[PDB]
Amino acid sequence: DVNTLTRFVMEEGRKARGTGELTQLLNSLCTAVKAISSAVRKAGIAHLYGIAGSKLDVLSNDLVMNMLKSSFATCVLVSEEDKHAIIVEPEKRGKYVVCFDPLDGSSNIDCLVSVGTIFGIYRKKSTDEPSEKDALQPGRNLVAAGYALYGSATMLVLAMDCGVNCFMLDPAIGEFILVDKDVKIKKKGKIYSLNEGYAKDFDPAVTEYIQRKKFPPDNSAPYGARYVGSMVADVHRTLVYGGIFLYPANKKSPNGKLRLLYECNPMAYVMEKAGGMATTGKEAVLDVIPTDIHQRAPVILGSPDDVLEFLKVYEKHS
Amino acid sequence: DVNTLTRFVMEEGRKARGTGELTQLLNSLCTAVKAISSAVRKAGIAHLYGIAGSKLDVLSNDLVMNMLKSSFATCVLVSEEDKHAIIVEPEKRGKYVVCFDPLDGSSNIDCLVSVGTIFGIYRKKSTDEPSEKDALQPGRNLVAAGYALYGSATMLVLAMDCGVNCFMLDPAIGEFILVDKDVKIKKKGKIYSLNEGYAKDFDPAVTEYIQRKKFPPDNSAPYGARYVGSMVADVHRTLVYGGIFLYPANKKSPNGKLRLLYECNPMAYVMEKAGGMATTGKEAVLDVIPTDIHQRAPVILGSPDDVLEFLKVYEKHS
Amino acid sequence: DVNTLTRFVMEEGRKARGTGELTQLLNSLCTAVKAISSAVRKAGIAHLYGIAGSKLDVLSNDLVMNMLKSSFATCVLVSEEDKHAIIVEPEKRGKYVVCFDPLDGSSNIDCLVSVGTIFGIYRKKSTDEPSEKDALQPGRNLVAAGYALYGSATMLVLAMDCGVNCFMLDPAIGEFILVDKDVKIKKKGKIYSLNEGYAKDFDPAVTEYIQRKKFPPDNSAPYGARYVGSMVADVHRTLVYGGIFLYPANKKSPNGKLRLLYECNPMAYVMEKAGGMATTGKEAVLDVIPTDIHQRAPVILGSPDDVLEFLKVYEKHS
Amino acid sequence: DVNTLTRFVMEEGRKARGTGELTQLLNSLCTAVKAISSAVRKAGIAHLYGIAGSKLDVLSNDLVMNMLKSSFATCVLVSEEDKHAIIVEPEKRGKYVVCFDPLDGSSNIDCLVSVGTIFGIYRKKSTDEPSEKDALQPGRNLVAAGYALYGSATMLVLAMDCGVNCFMLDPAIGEFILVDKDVKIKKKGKIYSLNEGYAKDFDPAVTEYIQRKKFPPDNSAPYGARYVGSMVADVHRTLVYGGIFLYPANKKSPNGKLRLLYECNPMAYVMEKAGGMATTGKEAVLDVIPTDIHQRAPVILGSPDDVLEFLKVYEKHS
Ligand SMILES: COc1cc(-c2cccc(N)c2)c2oc(NS(=O)(=O)c3cc(Cl)ccc3Cl)nc2c1
Ligand SMILES: COc1cc(-c2cccc(N)c2)c2oc(NS(=O)(=O)c3cc(Cl)ccc3Cl)nc2c1
Ligand SMILES: COc1cc(-c2cccc(N)c2)c2oc(NS(=O)(=O)c3cc(Cl)ccc3Cl)nc2c1
Ligand SMILES: COc1cc(-c2cccc(N)c2)c2oc(NS(=O)(=O)c3cc(Cl)ccc3Cl)nc2c1
Repeated sequence: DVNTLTRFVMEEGRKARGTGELTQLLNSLCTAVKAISSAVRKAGIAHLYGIAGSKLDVLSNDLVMNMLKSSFATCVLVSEEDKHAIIVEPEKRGKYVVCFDPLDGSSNIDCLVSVGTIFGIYRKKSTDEPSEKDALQPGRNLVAAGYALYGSATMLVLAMDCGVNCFMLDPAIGEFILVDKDVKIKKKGKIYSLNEGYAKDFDPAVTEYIQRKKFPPDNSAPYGARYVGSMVADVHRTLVYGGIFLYPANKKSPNGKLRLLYECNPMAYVMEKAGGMATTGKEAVLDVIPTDIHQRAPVILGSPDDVLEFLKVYEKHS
Repeated sequence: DVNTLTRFVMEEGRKARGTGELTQLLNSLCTAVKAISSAVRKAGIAHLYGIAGSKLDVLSNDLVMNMLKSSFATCVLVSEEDKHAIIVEPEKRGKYVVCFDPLDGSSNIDCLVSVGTIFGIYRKKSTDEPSEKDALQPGRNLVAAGYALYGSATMLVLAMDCGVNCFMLDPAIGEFILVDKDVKIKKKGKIYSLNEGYAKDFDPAVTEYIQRKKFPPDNSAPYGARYVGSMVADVHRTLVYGGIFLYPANKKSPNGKLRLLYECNPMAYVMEKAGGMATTGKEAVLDVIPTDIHQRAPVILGSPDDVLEFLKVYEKHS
Repeated sequence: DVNTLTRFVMEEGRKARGTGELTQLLNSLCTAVKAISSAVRKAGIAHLYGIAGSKLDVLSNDLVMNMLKSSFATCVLVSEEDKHAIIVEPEKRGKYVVCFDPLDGSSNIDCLVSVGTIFGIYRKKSTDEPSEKDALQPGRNLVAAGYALYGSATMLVLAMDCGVNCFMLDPAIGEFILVDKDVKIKKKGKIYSLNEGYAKDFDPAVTEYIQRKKFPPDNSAPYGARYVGSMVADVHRTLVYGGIFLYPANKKSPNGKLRLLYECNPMAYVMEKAGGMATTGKEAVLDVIPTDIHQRAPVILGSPDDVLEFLKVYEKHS
Repeated sequence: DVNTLTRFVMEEGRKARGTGELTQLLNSLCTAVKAISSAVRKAGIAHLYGIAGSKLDVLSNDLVMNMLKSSFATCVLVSEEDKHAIIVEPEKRGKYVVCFDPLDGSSNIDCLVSVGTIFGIYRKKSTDEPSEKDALQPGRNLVAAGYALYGSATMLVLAMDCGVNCFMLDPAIGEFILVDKDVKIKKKGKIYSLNEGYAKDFDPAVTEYIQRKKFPPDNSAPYGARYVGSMVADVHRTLVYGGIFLYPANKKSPNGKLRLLYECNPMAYVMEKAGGMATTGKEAVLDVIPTDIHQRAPVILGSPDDVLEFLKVYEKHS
């Protein structure tokens, strides 16, 4: 028997007997993304091109942002869209907190390459007035999360304590359908993805995890150099065919490029529920403690071996 | 002053004062697409998942077929699905042979990695009954070509005499609007793409060109990798932003991969009309003669320069 | 601000500190309706004309149905499309009997006429192995009922205890947005409606009331005879402007021709919760104690003024 | 086989051997009707009511227009929504003049009732610079015409030389599927149609015809009454179910109510062409000589036999 995303959140919701906030949250959440696909595949582009007579990295926010402030179950909402933090209003408050990237893969969409909404639904901790500090928290506290990847199709994977369930998106009616009941990532990939363009800047470490795949020892067989561009786009695929996403340190900074607050943590939290790791290099992406709500971070994620085989190397040159 | 594909391939019709067999290929084909275009976002997935009780790599094949078997401007069509020649019916005879790669990078859709639809439009020469041969012509005689990119959005590219333009699929009115006029790529891009996993079967003419990007000879910023995996998607970015795609020989068979008539042939064309070159290495693509509708070949195309730098590094090992 | 149907259901649900069976309930209906429209508007229509290579009274039903067993809150269901009462299975069963017309207009849909779906939500009172007996209930024992409409656009009105509320269906994302709050109704209207030709069997009041409008005794602006014939559309109209709707008695049966449990029971519970009136002519509809689930009844309704106006005459002929 | 509105006319175009404005004309229109289609089902109603962070007539009029002129097929454009007439710029000219009622059902599109579009097409008559004088022409003079009704579906009924052919919208891909290959109306109909409140301002004739059916002169089945008000919503329903359409003079005045050029003559051409009858009860609708745009008229239409009855009874009260 079937199950719409907007419903299993009702069931589990009952199943736990809380406030209801989280519910509206998800359903708020959900509808926010259905409203971004519409703009994602260029909605009525017809009008803005002259089919009657007489800007995307924005709607995607101007929507979610609103969907939650207005959701009524929020206090402090972060985002790779505002240098400073947004604080819900006295009337529109709720005991939850949200971090997120409204649309990763952004500018790389001119070439219609796949993008998607990423997010972290952490929980507030004190009676102190909510504030940007509320977000400042370690991945693990995460009370739920997941992301929406609008690519070939419009899949939105959800990631709660009860695991992770794949809810495809029949766009013909306007509702998600559960398609991949409670997941878990394969054991060993046979694909490794990391932009290999800045190899010069790659420490020796990385160097060989790429040179022990291309010219593996056990005279096995060479993984793939696949890597699209957007994280949302790769990560996922990696949790399907299995594999490994590498995005480490170099010239720029030791903390690499990628953001911790919203682009990392979330995912790190999905690999870990599907049974995958997520070491930062010296520890776990989900354990690290936040300084600035835009803090940067390095991340390696993928199957158990494609990171234990990894971590193994990384130390050798340490 | 707004315009839709139909109208486009409508207008050019007049200037030419013809017979109506091109404008009805193009049209009748634009339709089969919007369909695959809705069959990919998992149109009505619900219905087949429980909602009321009780395939692409295929559902798509048809759509072009039947839509072409009934255009009447077709004589004999070939596909990445039906082996020998689909020899059109006496009643639906046309003066053009279509060579199409229905759904590209399809088998990698479970992952929602964008995908496209490739297609080359030629014309019969002989007088003799229509068979595989009538479609054994080289992409230099092509009179029409392009493809559709089923990604974050949907864009199709229509190449022919005059030039190249892209149309956007406003999913709210099933129509394709030309978004850019007579587009051309850049001279020397900053991107390279190819499965860098078979680096260990690679042939030198290429093992230099690679070390020739990550570690350029004049301390100038290194380019950037990226290789979505499903061609159509990859090639496209290579267009919009410019750069170089490569899918060379190795040890699979210097036949390499990518299909001639309906994968390489058309892609070279477009490229070649937007100011680029698409070479096999030992000669430009749109020359290489066709023996069997299923002949492969290795192709490197895009921003002319890279293609050139490349074409160069080649000989240094010949 | 901004509201949907699915989150308004949630906000009431919250404020009511309920059990969680209703909110889930109405969420399983909403869904089925949403999946219906796509069919009414001939979704996979051309696919039928083999564009790729190749009965609604039911499907709808089948939907509201199934999705309704699956809402985990039902024990007995009844429709204009299922002879005997349909008893839910042990597991799934839930404290809410529901009745409904899977789609009123079905027949003359060949004119592509405005149609819909009705639904009477009764809470089971007695206590035994769920059987129609409970389905055997009058309109006033209800806690929810109403409808959704198929016409120019898609609207799903929902009236309970709190009030009427209309939710439009955005074809871009698939969700119902609140279009007009606590929908009330004109004390009077200038629009009466009914099957004008059956004046052959018009019991005095009727034929009279008729000529009480066509030619008003007080020289008033003669009413409009807008008869659509297909409940939904008809009814709904009245709510937006006002007037009077009737499907009277005669040689047909001293009891209309519209079943009572799911075609007058709900609709009544709406005309009433909006500020209007409903009647059988002798008595008030909702106050009828239903015998055979498929019993009928004459139904008069619309703005008060007009009803009681008629009603009066009903006595001048008693 | 299959058929799309576009490929129904592109086929017709070939044989025809004409210019191509017509094809471009219709096509451009076809698209114009799709453009509105979405709009009708309140395509973005989610954005206008808040979901982001913050009247239909003119839009539907704006449309058709900016594309008709932009179809390089027009010249003199008449419309129910522009005082006089609009004269295509000198540069975007054509030969065919077009009369269309952008959207009918506008002062009744609150209750959401079925509203559609009707249109006629005359080929320029004067070598004189495009003015209304030009558009002034008899309905017979019509080169083409037809309509599309936004009902349970967005169907299209196109009237041409051939006959009349229908098209139902598949809002998933976006096309007009040929559904009922060329139609004709019944010989006998059993459903009369009209606003019977204007019963006080009816002339004895029109009056008595309602009488012979309200109560047969030969007690065989007593005709059924229907009437949505909306011009298209009915004539159509008439064409599928046999019946008769009346809207003669009354209190307004002995001339009519419905505009000739676009709310009659087209529907007139349609009725006849398919295979029925048309009259003003003063002479064949179309044949009427124009004396100005908004020129109303008395209109009886539908099935021969019934359009025919009315007549013997019309030359009676005379
Ligand atoms: C009908 O849908 C309902 C009913 C109840 C609920 C709770 C207590 C008593 C009663 N009668 C109902 C819910 O509680 C919650 N709590 S929640 O924080 O939103 C939540 C949502 C989910 Cl995805 C998973 C766990 C939790 Cl913790 N959701 C509900 C949804
Ligand atoms: C397939 O697309 C085509 C091909 C030809 C066309 C005309 C002459 C010779 C050849 N080879 C083709 C057309 O001519 C026309 N002429 S037209 O004025 O628009 C037209 C449209 C229609 Cl609805 C019916 C009759 C006529 Cl008259 N449309 C064409 C569309
Ligand atoms: C509806 O608009 C028209 C009118 C005519 C057409 C042709 C001959 C005479 C006249 N009077 C009209 C067309 O011919 C064609 N020929 S065609 O083979 O489809 C074609 C399409 C295109 Cl992209 C470019 C060149 C050619 Cl060759 N299309 C037409 C469209
Ligand atoms: C959105 O998630 C929630 C939370 C709670 C709920 C109820 C009590 C305590 C707490 N903490 C939560 C709900 O109660 C209900 N009750 S209900 O039966 O579904 C309901 C729905 C509606 Cl339209 C109107 C009245 C009622 Cl009676 N729905 C809930 C949904």
